[PDB]
Amino acid sequence: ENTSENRAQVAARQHNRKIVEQYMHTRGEARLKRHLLFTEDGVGGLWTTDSGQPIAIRGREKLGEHAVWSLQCFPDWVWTDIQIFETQDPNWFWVECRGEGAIVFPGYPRGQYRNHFLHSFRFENGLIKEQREFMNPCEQFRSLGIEVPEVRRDGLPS
Amino acid sequence: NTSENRAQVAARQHNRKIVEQYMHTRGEARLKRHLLFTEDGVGGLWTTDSGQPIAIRGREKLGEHAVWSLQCFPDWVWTDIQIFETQDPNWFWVECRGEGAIVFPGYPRGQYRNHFLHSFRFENGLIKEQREFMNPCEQFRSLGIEVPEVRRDGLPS
Repeated sequence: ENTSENRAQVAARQHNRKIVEQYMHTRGEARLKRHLLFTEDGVGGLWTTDSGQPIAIRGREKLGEHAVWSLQCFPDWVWTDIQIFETQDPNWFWVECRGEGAIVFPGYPRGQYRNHFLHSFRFENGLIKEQREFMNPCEQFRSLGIEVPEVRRDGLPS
Repeated sequence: NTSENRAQVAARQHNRKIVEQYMHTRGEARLKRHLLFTEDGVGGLWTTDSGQPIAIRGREKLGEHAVWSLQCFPDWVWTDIQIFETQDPNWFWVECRGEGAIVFPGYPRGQYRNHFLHSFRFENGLIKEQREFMNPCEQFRSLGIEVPEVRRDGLPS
């Protein structure tokens, strides 16, 4: 149906998609202003940690501060193989991608970090209300030199 | 309102009920979930401690792995299930929780819970590729395996 309501959905989804595109392509010193893509009360961060709790960063200004820390610890980070998934909610997207770059955490030797990521992006009046990142924390351990725990899986078919 | 788009919309709806069936499969019904796949279908775990997938290739082999899964995870349930349709009528994502007893050889019995993202891609209305993404640290915990802590020194507050 070509109705004004349907057209409103399409328009919302198209604008929001451009914002997801911009986020995923933000690199270098532009990472210091990525927080401007969020609502004032917007939340961002890592949902897959070794603690099992999320590292959630609440609010535009707090997001800006993390950006400084991010840029120092992942100095040359790039996202690649970016695939964007629109959903039946014009305000909710998923992204599947890669990421790679040097990792520089105090306490560990400088390393090369690669991982596989899923990102969730929820929108409200055209800005990001909630971003969440899902990766394999084991691949981060490897990059930092931290021995990875191994699970034996006996009897698993082959 | 073309017949192509009517095709897509049908395909998408058909596929969605297969995703729903998969997510609601519990108990002894787990022994026939492999029936929802193409004969060449792949399923498995994409977030492992090795950094490579434990993929199970083929409808036959999937059926055989269900016997092992039913022994390892005897009372497993998915909950808080949110299905996401996409622009591709043959690609769905699901966010959910999962929990149950975990009963692996050589580890003490535990209670395992995790947050999951699932990817389902379809072909001729069956599942051609299923992939599961979770946090392996929570499986370590359930098995009594020590999980190391990453220190994040300058991380602000």
